[PDB]
Amino acid sequence: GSHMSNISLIVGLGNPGSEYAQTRHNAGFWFVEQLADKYGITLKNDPKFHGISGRGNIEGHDVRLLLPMTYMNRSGQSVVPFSKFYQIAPEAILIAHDELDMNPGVIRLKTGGGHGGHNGLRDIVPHIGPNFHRLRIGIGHPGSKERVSGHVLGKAPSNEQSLMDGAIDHALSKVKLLVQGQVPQAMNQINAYKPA
Ligand SMILES: [Cl-]
Ligand SMILES: [Cl-]
Ligand SMILES: [Cl-]
Repeated sequence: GSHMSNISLIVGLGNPGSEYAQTRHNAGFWFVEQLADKYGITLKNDPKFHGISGRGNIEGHDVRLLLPMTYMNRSGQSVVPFSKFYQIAPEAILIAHDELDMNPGVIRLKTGGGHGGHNGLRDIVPHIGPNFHRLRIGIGHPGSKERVSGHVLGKAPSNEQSLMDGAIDHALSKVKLLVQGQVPQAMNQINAYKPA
């Protein structure tokens, strides 16, 4: 199983299909795919867990990566059985996701708390509880409740995409702290990021 708050499962939330790959609601996929490339973790088809998953070494630690292929609002139908089968406690899970309540170029590491209206997190918290870690990738304010769908399923303009990409790059540099269980120092170093 997992060991204490050494992160050993990193989930990226998003929707499958080329038509969703560049949308804001796939920010978690972007992070996890970049992380996988950084450390040479193969992301391969995982039909038993309704996902694409990988396993490999990050900085001396055995870590699994998971992209649910369920569609966003059914993400728990991948995350929950995956984490149960491998006996990964929530305290050893990091879930990367788009955050409507933060600006593009803002990124934060959070432990615990609610879904904040996120329809992927809403499918996960009921089953494993709230005590997993989150990489909240700011995607900006949607401007109204009605324009939320159009915002998260939007492809960001290049300025906003640059701001998100720089924040995600910063977070990739701090995963070494997370897999080593240095969650407080990672929180300090991630949350301090500024784009300019
Ligand atoms: Cl969705
Ligand atoms: Cl936060
Ligand atoms: Cl969160």
